[PDB]
Amino acid sequence: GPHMAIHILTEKEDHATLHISFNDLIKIQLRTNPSTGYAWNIEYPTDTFSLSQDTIKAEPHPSGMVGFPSIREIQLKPLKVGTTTIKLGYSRPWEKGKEPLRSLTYSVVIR
Ligand SMILES: [Cl-]
Repeated sequence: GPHMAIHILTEKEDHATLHISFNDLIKIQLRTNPSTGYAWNIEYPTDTFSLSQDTIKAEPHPSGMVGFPSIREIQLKPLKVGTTTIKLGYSRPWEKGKEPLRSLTYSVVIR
């Protein structure tokens, strides 16, 4: 085993189950388009993970348009061992009566 591992999750890993170690990190890396008012919202057990870093960054290419899309990166560090579900929804904050355009679900076992 390593000192620690960083596990990268993207849209493509929807419904994945990840087994990680106590001292590992999860990095969720998603594309996003802030110019539209949409953003990813994350739901996770706050007793089990700490938000180590949350970033939105403008992406270089394809230019294309040079600045679109953007990248959302959410890093989570285990606080406790256990089994968790992380859910993300891509939606508009103040929009009423609508479901997220896209939803992601990950199962994470911290052993
Ligand atoms: Cl976002």
